[PDB]
Amino acid sequence: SGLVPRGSHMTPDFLAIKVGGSLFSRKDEPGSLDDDAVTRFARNFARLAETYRGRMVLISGGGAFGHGAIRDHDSTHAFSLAGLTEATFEVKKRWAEKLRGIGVDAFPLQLAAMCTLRNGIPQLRSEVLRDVLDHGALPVLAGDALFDEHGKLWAFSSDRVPEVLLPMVEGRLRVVTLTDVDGIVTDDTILPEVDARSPEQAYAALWGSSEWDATGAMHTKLDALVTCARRGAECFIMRGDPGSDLEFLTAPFSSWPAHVRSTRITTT
Amino acid sequence: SGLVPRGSHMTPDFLAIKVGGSLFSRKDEPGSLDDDAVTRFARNFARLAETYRGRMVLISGGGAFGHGAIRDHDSTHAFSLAGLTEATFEVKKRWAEKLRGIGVDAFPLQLAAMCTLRNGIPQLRSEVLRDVLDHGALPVLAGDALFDEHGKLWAFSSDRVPEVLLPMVEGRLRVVTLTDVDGIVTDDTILPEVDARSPEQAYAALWGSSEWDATGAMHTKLDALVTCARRGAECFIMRGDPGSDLEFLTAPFSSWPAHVRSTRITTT
Ligand SMILES: Nc1ncnc2c1ncn2[C@@H]1O[C@H](COP(=O)(O)OP(=O)(O)NP(=O)(O)O)[C@@H](O)[C@H]1O
Ligand SMILES: Nc1ncnc2c1ncn2[C@@H]1O[C@H](COP(=O)(O)OP(=O)(O)NP(=O)(O)O)[C@@H](O)[C@H]1O
Ligand SMILES: C[C@@H]1O[C@@H]1P(=O)(O)O
Ligand SMILES: C[C@@H]1O[C@@H]1P(=O)(O)O
Ligand SMILES: [Mg+2]
Ligand SMILES: [Mg+2]
Repeated sequence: SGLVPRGSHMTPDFLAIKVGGSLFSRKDEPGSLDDDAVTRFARNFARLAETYRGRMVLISGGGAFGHGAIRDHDSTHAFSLAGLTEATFEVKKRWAEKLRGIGVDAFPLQLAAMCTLRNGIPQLRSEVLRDVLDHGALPVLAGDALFDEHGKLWAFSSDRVPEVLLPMVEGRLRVVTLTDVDGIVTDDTILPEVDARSPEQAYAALWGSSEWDATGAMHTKLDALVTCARRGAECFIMRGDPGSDLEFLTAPFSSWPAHVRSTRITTT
Repeated sequence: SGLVPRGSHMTPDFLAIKVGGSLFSRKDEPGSLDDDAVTRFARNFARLAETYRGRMVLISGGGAFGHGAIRDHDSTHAFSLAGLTEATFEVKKRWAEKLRGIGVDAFPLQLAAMCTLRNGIPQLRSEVLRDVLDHGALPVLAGDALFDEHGKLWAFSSDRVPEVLLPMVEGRLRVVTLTDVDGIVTDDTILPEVDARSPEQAYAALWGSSEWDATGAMHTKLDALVTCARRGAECFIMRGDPGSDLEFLTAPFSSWPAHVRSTRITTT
């Protein structure tokens, strides 16, 4: 409804943290979950969750489950994808279950029950997300199989979940996507800043996976964050490490500790 | 929006079928699921689902999972109940997974992501249910842990899920609750008909469980169906049997086969 001050000096009002599947699950290993990694990440997320109570969502990568359930679905019945919803709910559960164990009010929410696709733009269609946050709880979210306006299912990566927050979050949204690289690498060298109004050089730098990636690797990652940033968010691609202290993610970007490697995406 | 003809001669426009946990899961046995029973029920539900495409929901009892996750939760943190949502999602998955296997477009939906409690009346708060049905799909639903307006979680039985349909379904709603008795037994003898405007004798007949029931056994069953029936639904309590042919549930109650035992609840 109003003028929002934004800048490297300002403190974010909302944290959307997305953790890559690959950081806790081996894609090509059915059912796999590094519990040690989950435990230790969960412990760092929980400290953030207490600071940002009702002002945070944790978004989980699909790992073996999500990439698995897309791999296997028959392409000739769009509806076989429905397995993906059951698959990514499994990962939300693991996080919530773990986070509650160390005192976080973590509640898993099924995105497919809350959000549809309407001309390719994901539409929040449930008031429950806003309510859970208002209650001071921590929504644990993930990618999903989403219905479009014609009833066809589409695989929707956890990377794009933050886009769903855009029309909902008042004030400063920060999106941090924890990944298995330090940021977008160009040339042996990571790009520190990307202007979301002209991300040309960032898109120019991406390479193709070894064919193993159902949700578009870095390209979908950049699409999502470029989309959020054009809508005001401060967005980051950085390496997730299960033991890494993340308290600085509550801090103005100006006052971030030394030698943190990231790619930041903003609409100057 | 208009005048709806209703009667024992008329054909229902919408089927809400609720199957008791006890019919496929042993409450006091953690994780248990009678696969044979699920397979065979699923097969009978699927024939209904094809007839009532986009005009049906399957509602699953919680069984070992749901009754288990309530049993175990610490009562002093209301938020421990969050386990119940992960628990009843497990059962929805099993049904959907099975139903899709024999060609049904079955999609599990998390009620807690769609519905809150507001002065004790469950409120549908997501447009997704209506949309999934409009797409011709079969929502697989269940009880859940639901947030109230103050942020406290409450255990919400599958038995009350039909109440959520009431403001949504145009025309004639039929609710069939498949259970482990033939109907409400009074006196050695089952009550054939209950007027939802004065259910006194029906409520008078209920006995207390052996203390083993977290969601109120027959009392919650009657509450839910009395609530639906006061709002126009035709409602039934009858014995679920996994091999029982259920094609007659699409038929006017007048033209139901011989010797079917049920208790019918209507607002004359
Ligand atoms: N210019 C680039 N800089 C960095 N990484 C890149 C670049 N281009 C492509 N990539 C690939 O993008 C990957 C990051 O996306 P991705 O593999 O999807 O990570 P994730 O989503 O965090 N985990 P998962 O989804 O389970 O694979 C890297 O591992 C690189 O292979
Ligand atoms: N007057 C009555 N007539 C029939 N059953 C009754 C009556 N009063 C109490 N009951 C109990 O109500 C039970 C039915 O509810 P319930 O045990 O909750 O069935 P369910 O919901 O279908 N399966 P589950 O929820 O897993 O136990 C019966 O098994 C009876 O013990
Ligand atoms: C939705 C499928 O799991 C993948 P992602 O969300 O990890 O991209
Ligand atoms: C919600 C808890 O599982 C029970 P019910 O839904 O089977 O009553
Ligand atoms: Mg990825
Ligand atoms: Mg019961």
